[PDB]
Amino acid sequence: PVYEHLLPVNGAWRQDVTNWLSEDVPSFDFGGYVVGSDLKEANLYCKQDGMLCGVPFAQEVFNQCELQVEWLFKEGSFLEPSKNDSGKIVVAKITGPAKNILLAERTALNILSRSSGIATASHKIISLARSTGYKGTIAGTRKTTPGLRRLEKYSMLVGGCDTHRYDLSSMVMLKDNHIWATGSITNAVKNARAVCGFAVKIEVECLSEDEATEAIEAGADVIMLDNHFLLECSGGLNLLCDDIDIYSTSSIHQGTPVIDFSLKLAH
Amino acid sequence: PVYEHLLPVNGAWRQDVTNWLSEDVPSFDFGGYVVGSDLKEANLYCKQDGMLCGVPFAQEVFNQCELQVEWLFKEGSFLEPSKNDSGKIVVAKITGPAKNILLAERTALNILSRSSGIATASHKIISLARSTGYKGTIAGTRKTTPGLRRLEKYSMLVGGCDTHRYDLSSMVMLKDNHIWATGSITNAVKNARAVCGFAVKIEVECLSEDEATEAIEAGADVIMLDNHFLLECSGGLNLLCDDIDIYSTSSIHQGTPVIDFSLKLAH
Amino acid sequence: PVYEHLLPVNGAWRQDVTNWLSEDVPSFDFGGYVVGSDLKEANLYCKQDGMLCGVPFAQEVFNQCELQVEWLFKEGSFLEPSKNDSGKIVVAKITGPAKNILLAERTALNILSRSSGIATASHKIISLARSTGYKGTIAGTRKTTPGLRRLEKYSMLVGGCDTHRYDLSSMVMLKDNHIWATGSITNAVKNARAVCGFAVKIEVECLSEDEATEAIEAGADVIMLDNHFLLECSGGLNLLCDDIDIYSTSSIHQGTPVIDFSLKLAH
Amino acid sequence: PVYEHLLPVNGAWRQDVTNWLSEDVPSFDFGGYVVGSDLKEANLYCKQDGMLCGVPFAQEVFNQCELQVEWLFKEGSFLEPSKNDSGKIVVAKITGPAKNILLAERTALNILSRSSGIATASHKIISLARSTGYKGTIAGTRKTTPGLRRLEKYSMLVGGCDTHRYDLSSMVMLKDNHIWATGSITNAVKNARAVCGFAVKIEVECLSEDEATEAIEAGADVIMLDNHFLLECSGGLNLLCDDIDIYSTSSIHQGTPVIDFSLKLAH
Amino acid sequence: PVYEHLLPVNGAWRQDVTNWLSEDVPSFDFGGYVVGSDLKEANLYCKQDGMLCGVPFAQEVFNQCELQVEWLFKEGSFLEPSKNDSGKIVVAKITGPAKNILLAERTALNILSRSSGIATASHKIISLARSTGYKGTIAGTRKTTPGLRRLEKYSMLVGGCDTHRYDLSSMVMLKDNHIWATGSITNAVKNARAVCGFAVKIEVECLSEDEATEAIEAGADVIMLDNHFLLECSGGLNLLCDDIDIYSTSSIHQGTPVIDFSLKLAH
Amino acid sequence: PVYEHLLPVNGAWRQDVTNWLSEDVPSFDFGGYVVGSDLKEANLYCKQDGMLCGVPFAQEVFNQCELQVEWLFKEGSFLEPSKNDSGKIVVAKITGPAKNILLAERTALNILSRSSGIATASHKIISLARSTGYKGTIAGTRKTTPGLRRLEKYSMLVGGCDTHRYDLSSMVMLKDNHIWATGSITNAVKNARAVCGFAVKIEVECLSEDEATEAIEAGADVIMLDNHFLLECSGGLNLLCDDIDIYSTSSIHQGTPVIDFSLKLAH
Repeated sequence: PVYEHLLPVNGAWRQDVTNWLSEDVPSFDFGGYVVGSDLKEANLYCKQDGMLCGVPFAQEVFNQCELQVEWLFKEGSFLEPSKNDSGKIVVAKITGPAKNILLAERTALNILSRSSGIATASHKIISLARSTGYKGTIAGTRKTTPGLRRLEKYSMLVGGCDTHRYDLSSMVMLKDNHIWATGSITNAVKNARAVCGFAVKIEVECLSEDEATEAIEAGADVIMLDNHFLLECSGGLNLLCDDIDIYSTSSIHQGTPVIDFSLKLAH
Repeated sequence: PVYEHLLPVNGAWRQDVTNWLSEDVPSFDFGGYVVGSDLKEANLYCKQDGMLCGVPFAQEVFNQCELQVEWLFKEGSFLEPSKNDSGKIVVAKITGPAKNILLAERTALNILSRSSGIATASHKIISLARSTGYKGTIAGTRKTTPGLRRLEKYSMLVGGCDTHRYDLSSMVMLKDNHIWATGSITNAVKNARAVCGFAVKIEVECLSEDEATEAIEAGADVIMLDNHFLLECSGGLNLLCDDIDIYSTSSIHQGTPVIDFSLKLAH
Repeated sequence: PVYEHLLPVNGAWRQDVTNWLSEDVPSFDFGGYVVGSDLKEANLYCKQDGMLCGVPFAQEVFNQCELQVEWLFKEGSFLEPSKNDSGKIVVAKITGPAKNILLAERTALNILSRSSGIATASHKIISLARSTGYKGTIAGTRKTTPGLRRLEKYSMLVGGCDTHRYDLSSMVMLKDNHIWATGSITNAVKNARAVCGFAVKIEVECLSEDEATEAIEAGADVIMLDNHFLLECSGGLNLLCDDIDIYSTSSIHQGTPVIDFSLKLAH
Repeated sequence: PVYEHLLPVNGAWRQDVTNWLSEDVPSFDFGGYVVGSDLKEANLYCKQDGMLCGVPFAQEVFNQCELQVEWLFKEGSFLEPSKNDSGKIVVAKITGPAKNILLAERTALNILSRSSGIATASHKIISLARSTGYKGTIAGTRKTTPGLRRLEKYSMLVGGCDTHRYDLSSMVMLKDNHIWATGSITNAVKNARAVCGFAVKIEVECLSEDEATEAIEAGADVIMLDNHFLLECSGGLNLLCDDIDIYSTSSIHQGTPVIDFSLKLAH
Repeated sequence: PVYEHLLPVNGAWRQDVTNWLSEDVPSFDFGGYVVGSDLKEANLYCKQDGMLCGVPFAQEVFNQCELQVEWLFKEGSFLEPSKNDSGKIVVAKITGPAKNILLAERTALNILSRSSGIATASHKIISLARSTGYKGTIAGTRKTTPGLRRLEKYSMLVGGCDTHRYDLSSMVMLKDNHIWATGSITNAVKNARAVCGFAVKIEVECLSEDEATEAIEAGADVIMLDNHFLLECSGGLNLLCDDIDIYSTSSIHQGTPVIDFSLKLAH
Repeated sequence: PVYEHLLPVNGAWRQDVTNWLSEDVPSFDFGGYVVGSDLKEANLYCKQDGMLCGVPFAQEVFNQCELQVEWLFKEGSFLEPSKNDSGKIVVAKITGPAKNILLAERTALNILSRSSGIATASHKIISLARSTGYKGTIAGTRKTTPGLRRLEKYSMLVGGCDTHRYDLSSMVMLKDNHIWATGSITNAVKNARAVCGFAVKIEVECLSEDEATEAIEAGADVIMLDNHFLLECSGGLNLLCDDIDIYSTSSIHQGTPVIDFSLKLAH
């Protein structure tokens, strides 16, 4: 299977790319006027060790900027520029009008650097968890960057981690506020079940042990301890793995370091 | 003066907040249905040492979610939760229907954590540069997160750094590609000047010394060395300060750590 | 709990109402010019027996048209105008400028008539299923009207039915095409599980009996026969109920009759 | 002439199709990831007797999903699957990547089923009216589904009915509220004429006989009785035809039954 | 009656104002930051003789910029600053935060200057036509400024002229291309009538005399000579009036001079 | 260099063209239905002496309407139809389906007529200024038509004039309100400099001579008298040129006469 197939042939995500382009040119592209439209060649370079992520998003930028691109690696490939003399690896060869290439360049690179960063941090944390013999899952959170949720979640997947719930519409998550708002975990779960129906799971944050058998009895699908039915642990921290099914961390995606990429025209 | 005044009373930025809200609820807010609309009180907590940033953006989220908020600190204030017994500081008191508060909570916090992160990294790097007796400026770059440029640039300012050029429409930046595309730095500068006019500056990346007096002679406003007229150094690295006017770094805003915030209802 | 709380205080749905208004006035509201802005009173009338649905959507139309409204019944209330002398029941009292009322009138009524229609058909089919002693659920489908999915699903809920999966992003549904595309139901389920993760259910359409224990063994959450784990029957038809957990029908929402409403100014 | 030519080569309607696609995939298309991009063949099937309608709209869905389609019948053709052994007729042959076909499938079918339903109900009511020797017109109304007005009106036309006024901007419609708001039918008509000008007709709902010669004298183009100049009757009901020019009914388009279509990949 | 009532309480036109605001501030309002939010008073001044037009549009700008305004004249009032000592007339008094006032100022004035210009040119040409004893109408055209059609048409009305058809959806206009495309004026009219129905007029451009009785016989509502049924003359020119019903000119709205307005804060 | 290269390959401007198309067809294109899709040939004619401007914008209309076009002149070429027998010059040859051509025709021409008008007025005023031996620049203003700023500024450039600042985000402009708001020109400039940074110029409107050396001392880049550092004169008027660097006038773009264009199908 191919991760990029998760993105619909057309939909809001492609309009996002258009809006990212507009964010960079609200009036006129002066540099484009001076550089002209002569066809040029260019190489996209990965300048740091990490996993390549964000290909279809970057590809869409190149498409809208009407360029021709040849990716040298599959998305998800782990790149190691430091095995290099030069300190970099060309992951793509681009051709098109000079102005178009230079227009696409910053936006496309901002996508790759951040997407790869998330994937790399994601893969690092799961391979690490995997090394201890842990068989459960490491999941992300909803603490994503405003407007970039689709991209960051996608990166989590590429990095080999679980995405966790996409949004507030996705898998219901009940807490203290929800439980005493209805009267009991049983009431919270029932009301939640009354509207989400059978198609979506309900997760309840439980602090006690009798706060959790009731939820399980109410029909909850996932139980969270917070520092048939699955068990989740919310905190992360590191170095702790027991037999919980899910360990969640915003560490695989938030406040994450980027992987440096670059682009240079040939001649 | 007040930084938030940089944001127009109304414009695209407020629609961005609406879209961030939609990103979290594409269908239905199940948790909101279960929690109900009873008025509740809540405190926004800063859980890490850093500079508070993103207030008006978070405030707009609260406004659209129809809540009442009292900020306890001015934007830009340096918060130090570790001076605490508890390990946190309440920077805001919120009141409104339970569902509305819980709807606003993740998006608002995603704004604050990232905005403060950028401001904190920005302030740290400039105060550091300032400590050596450096009188120039530390500037950001265009390597911002797709769709979040307005917020990140704003954060740079709050953190005390220069924003540098906002976009490709803003101050022209000529490089090798532009110079030989026209024939000479003089030609590149002239063509650029022919379209940007007097109202906008032109910056030319110069590698040589005769690559820079010509630019200065062509009328360039800023000259970059890249690793009447100002001088800029592109690389960063640290620990190097001479007499350049501008030192640019994506370090104050890209791949930056976030400042952890939280929100909890009272009762 | 209150169904309208499923709708976020703000989000795309309110912009939909604005767009519905624009759909009716692409240039000028000539009738509004002639009627003027004198404050008027008006009654919204239900002219057919059925369940009231679409209140918050209609309310939003009234809000944007700057009117004051008093609903006489709770959403979901079963109205019976034929118990009437007059043949109608006033479900709301509206006040505001004459032009504004007449602007809101068609769009608001188009919402109510269709929403109530779906709710009424939904409630009729589930109360009917309930009468035979059936304890399972009657669910809707994705055969909703383009652009009106949020409203129709909401109506399904009000009518007392299960919504089923909201969209292609919601609970995964594997079929023949997906199973041999991967090689086996086990492969289909695994790949699907590899990307949706733990937070979302996977449903597999099974035709055979060995086509279903494998799916159950693969970890599928729901199994469909199509004419721990739940069982669903896709066809509907009527008059057949056994012990399946879910019976799905587009009958509760597609090609559904509307409930006639009206609006008349007093004086 | 060809009905589809009524749709502009480009405009808002194509963006509507994009938004319908987004309505189905707010995050990720899990089924698409599992099915892959192998080219597949597929047949669109009409499973009920009725008139084919909505071709260009469905075609646009297929275009955006990057598929190749061959329609086997002209829009408007009356299909009769029950003349079948199989009970269905293939109205189109589709080819493209498996994921793309399955992405397009529900949205495209939701268009066809509803559009054909309206066309079929429209054609049935007009052919029926035509059979009595009636030479006037059967028109629709503004009681269309929010957001789907363009599609439903188009379907009315295909079905052979008059669309009636498209919106509040289109042909002015004065009633009691408008007449006493200005003082007299003559005043209502004059004010309306003062703003709509010569290019658009004015229709006045008249209850009396002296309520109608005045309107005709004021210059009204159409007169409605409501249960040089044309005459319209608003009610419908059936089985009544006299010599009015227009008989309007929401029956040809609202609360209308759908025509069932399907789509299945070959192999 | 009041012209501003032609604008729906809410719809696309208000979003246009928001977009005009964004067009002026794509990033940050530096001047707003420096001026601050102290409440200020200000007068809108009309600096040239002409008819005041565009009030509700300008008012919407002021509303979105959260200001308080008192208009001193009714829209349509003919202002004569040259009767002045000072050379200007205050048509409005504005109060609000300094930054907000200065934000609204250019956009609002760009609306007023152009709207009044169109109204003034419109009123001048019709009062002129009226002075010769002409009883027909002077109409505008579709040669409006891209994106500003609603505003310019509205201005035409205020100026006392007929708007003519709003768009291609409004009143059908057949020409040579349409007539021989179908075979005959009769065929062109019939096909056009087959889709626009009874609710909309059909106008046919006729060059001959037998090119016009046929159209009249086909049922055409308006006949154009181009340099029951109305007669129109397309050219304008001036100084020619006979007994045609409509004389059209882009002169009342295109390439029209603006009426100069200004805004100054007090203190 | 080529002016059209100032426009990004993709961005908001192309969506503007789509919206201009929608502005003309909110429902159905009746004329298109009657004319059909037969391929036709057509010539775009310039009917008045002036400079051709707006090519890429018009070209985009033609692209979206799926037509094939051959421009006979380069943008900026000065056309002189009055050197003609016929009184017109064909500047483009268009081919495509009849309906598509007729759909594109009004919008495309509305672009050309206005864009060329601005360019022609711009070129006339600068060539005039140039004839007196003036070596400075003639600049535009922000008094542009709402929504059409990109097009009008572009036209200014083509006409050979300076655009001046694009928007409120572009080059800061301080006035009296800003100077006493901060305390002194020095304070106004400093605060402005504190937020715009080094990349953008600051212009201060000075009335006195000591109101201008301070600004120059504060670091202001441009000084305006209003009726290292440049000098600007705001008024225009004509027939006055001294040694100022910039003379600004809304005359080159606002209330400007249009250049008449036309389009006719062959056969």
